[PDB]
Amino acid sequence: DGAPPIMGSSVYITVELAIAVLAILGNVLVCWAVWLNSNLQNVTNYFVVSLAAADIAVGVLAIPFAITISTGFCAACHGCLFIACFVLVLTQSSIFSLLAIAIDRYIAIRIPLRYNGLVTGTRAKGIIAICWVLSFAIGLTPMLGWNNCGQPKEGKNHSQGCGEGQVACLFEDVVPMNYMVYFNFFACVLVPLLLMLGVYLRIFLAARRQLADLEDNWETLNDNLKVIEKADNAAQVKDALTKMRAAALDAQKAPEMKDFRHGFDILVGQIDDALKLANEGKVKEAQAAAEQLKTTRNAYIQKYLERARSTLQKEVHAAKSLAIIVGLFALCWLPLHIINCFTFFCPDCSHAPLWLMYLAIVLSHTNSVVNPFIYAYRIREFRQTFRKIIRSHVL
Ligand SMILES: CC(C)CCC[C@@H](C)[C@H]1CC[C@H]2[C@@H]3CC=C4C[C@@H](O)CC[C@]4(C)[C@H]3CC[C@]12C
Ligand SMILES: CC(C)CCC[C@@H](C)[C@H]1CC[C@H]2[C@@H]3CC=C4C[C@@H](O)CC[C@]4(C)[C@H]3CC[C@]12C
Ligand SMILES: CC(C)CCC[C@@H](C)[C@H]1CC[C@H]2[C@@H]3CC=C4C[C@@H](O)CC[C@]4(C)[C@H]3CC[C@]12C
Ligand SMILES: Nc1nc(NCCc2ccc(O)cc2)nc2nc(-c3ccco3)nn12
Ligand SMILES: CCCCCCCC/C=C\CCCCCCCC(=O)O
Ligand code: NA
Repeated sequence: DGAPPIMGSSVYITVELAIAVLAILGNVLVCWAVWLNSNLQNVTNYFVVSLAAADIAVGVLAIPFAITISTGFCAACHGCLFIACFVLVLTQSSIFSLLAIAIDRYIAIRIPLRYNGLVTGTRAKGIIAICWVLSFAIGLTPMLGWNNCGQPKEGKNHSQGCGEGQVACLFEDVVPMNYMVYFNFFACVLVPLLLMLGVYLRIFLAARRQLADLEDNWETLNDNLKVIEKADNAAQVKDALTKMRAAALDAQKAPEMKDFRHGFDILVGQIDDALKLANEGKVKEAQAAAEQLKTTRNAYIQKYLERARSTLQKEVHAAKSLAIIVGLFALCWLPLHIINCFTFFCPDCSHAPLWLMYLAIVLSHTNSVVNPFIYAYRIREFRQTFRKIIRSHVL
């Protein structure tokens, strides 16, 4: 007896098809938006588009393949392997795109002046092509001989009635678990995820150190103004102006930049005017001259400190958005990997039940639906472009 298998299969297939439709629709929308809007055509979003292409291919190809292999149909073993492993190509391509995005944002916050000369569209396109080639080689490695085709399940193959040279096409009968655990999970998934975690950690540390340095230079300017006003001797005035001058040149280092220089030029020239007074022992004139710095601070320096701060806060917010993507990739794929570790490392354990295997498979596929929602909720330029596309070409 036992419940007819087609009842549970019907539920699984219906859910897979629902996921495939949403993965295609949302990720086509991502690609459309980048095509339409020049503000979205930058190197970072070339990797976003490559990631969306991989998720479109989950809906078009990997989900029909997953449905097919759930039936255990008879197949030539290398044809079976291709249908079993193709999803691993798409998932490896996703990992490479996620890693490139993290490195791109790290270069941008670490050496922003070098960024545009280093990271070009032409170089990004070459990197994307190479990553797709490597993804095929990695995900299809079982087809090169690391497979169980040489040790068929003869009982399964006779009970299904397969012909000569065919196997019953079931994932765990043809793909070796040592490949899935040691090669795919540990080396190809978990090591890159840990690398991505460390890169994001370095991004947030760099932003936090730059904001701290901004504030230090700002407090150094103001505190030394108070010292000069509180002073009663040329050397104390002289000392405070010298410290004020270094903070000013440090801040200057940390079209639009023409007004920026004029502000700091008035500032540094005023410090030098006051210093020259100080070296001659004119303390009250040095204090008077040093009081002019306050209108320069209010007219130029505070305004540029604010823009620097808000630019850094935007980069932090944008890096947090992109890291949520990495975290949802991990949440959707880790259950399947962890089940494989139990299967492989605990021969004394009963195998995870079939309903749980298929739930983990469906969860991994749902990852191909979620990124368009994160872009819509977290990134204004995507949200506004989505809204324009839907209102114009669907309404
Ligand atoms: C969408 C288009 C462009 C690409 C799709 C190509 C797919 C559908 C083709 C390419 C290779 C094909 C497989 C190659 C060999 C076999 C072994 C045979 O015993 C069963 C069919 C099977 C498993 C084929 C199924 C269909 C297949 C997966
Ligand atoms: C990243 C987070 C969400 C991972 C979620 C943890 C999941 C994948 C873990 C938690 C408890 C685990 C199960 C607990 C014990 C068993 C019984 C054993 O005979 C087969 C594996 C099986 C069935 C485990 C499968 C994996 C499992 C379900
Ligand atoms: C979450 C990331 C960062 C680390 C990944 C944790 C993985 C590798 C850990 C978490 C829980 C672990 C499992 C917990 C218990 C068992 C049963 C034991 O008889 C064999 C090892 C096995 C099956 C472990 C394998 C490794 C394991 C799956
Ligand atoms: N273990 C596993 N099984 C399957 N499908 C087979 C589910 C199953 C397992 C046992 C059985 O007797 C009948 C069916 N797909 C799978 N995909 C993956 C995978 C992809 C990426 C990481 O793990 N692991 N994986
Ligand atoms: C964007 C461009 C993507 C094109 C990449 C294609 C390159 C494929 C490279 C290596 C794939 C190796 C898989 C081996 C095929 C086995 C065939 C067989 O033995 O039947
Ligand atoms: Na993906």
